[PDB]
Amino acid sequence: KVFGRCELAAAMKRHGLDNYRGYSLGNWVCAAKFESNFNTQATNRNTDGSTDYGILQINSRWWCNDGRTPGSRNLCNIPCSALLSSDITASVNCAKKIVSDGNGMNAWVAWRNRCKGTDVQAWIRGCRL
Ligand code: NA
Repeated sequence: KVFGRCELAAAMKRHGLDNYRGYSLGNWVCAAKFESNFNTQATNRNTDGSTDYGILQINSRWWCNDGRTPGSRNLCNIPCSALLSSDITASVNCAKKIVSDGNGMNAWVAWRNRCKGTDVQAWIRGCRL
């Protein structure tokens, strides 16, 4: 599922991401835009042989099981395919653990490089939230 911008903002807010670990909703929306283009089905291979999955590009090296990332962890205790669902529950719940891991939203490289330090409230402008 490819979410609309305000559609995703509303879902992320419902699931408790607005201000989670002090990150305002626009940070999360911006991150999703640049990680996945708002597409739950996005997958991307990494150089270490892990893959990033879903709307927030969650990595199989640590967070989910995809059966082809030897020596990896599964800290969200989910198959990585769960992160591709049109239902973003699993992705959100797992993102909460990630952003609590120590480095905050710097875990999302597109957030770091394209959202951090920018006017991220623009990403929710016009949304009835
Ligand atoms: Na894994």
